[PDB]
Amino acid sequence: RPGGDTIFGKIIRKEIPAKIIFEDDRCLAFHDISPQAPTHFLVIPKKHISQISVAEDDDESLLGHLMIVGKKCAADLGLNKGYRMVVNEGSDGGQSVYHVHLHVLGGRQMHWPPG
Amino acid sequence: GDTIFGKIIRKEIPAKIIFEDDRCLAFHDISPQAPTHFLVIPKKHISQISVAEDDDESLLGHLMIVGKKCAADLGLNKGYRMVVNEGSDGGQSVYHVHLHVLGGRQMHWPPG
Ligand SMILES: O=c1ccn([C@@H]2O[C@H](COP(=O)(O)O)[C@@H](O)[C@H]2O)c(=O)[nH]1
Repeated sequence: RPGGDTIFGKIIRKEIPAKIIFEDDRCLAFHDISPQAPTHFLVIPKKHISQISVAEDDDESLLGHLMIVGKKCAADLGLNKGYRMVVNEGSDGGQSVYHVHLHVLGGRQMHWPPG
Repeated sequence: GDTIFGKIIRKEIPAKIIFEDDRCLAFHDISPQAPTHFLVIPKKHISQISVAEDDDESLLGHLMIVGKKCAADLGLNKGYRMVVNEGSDGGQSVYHVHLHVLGGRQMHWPPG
């Protein structure tokens, strides 16, 4: 089972259902099960990386691709007033799934500080 | 149009610089929202993430790798939050794309 057995690894392999927005060879975008904004989705690599603090230098293009796919999906979902992208790292970040992912939140005014 | 982050990149006004290379700059946020709060910005003037090009992919990823290395160097061993704001709903404050890195306290949910 390539990609590991976190819930996101299993979503990648279609073993657990998700509401998928976009998929390519490098990543997957799907709606968050506990949305914190009217639109709230995740962009995740298909390659398993546990957290950003252990990403390798050669992962740069992949991490950037998450953001490019994030902004394209946001446009496709009509978030024309904007949105916020978030990565939660470790305990102080509140990370709860150790498979790297980018949150994209919009459809309402986001506030400052960002948590 | 130029921004205050352009002035910072050009060293025209001061900032507490953490790291620099040929394509990005990391510096402490002047209005910190956590005990550690810094920015990583590209030297290329991309005004907002919504207009970033496909060719910008590795540059954007570079901001994140530089961010995580700076976070480690600044002792954020318990973790942190990375943020990119887009547009008015995103609360984007400067139209030069920038990665926020916040830590040194528990970050909360929702993220604004
Ligand atoms: O089956 C799952 C499990 C988690 N999540 C979402 O993944 C995120 C995990 O938390 P964090 O690691 O991003 O803090 C949360 O927003 C949570 O709702 C899902 O969408 N589906």
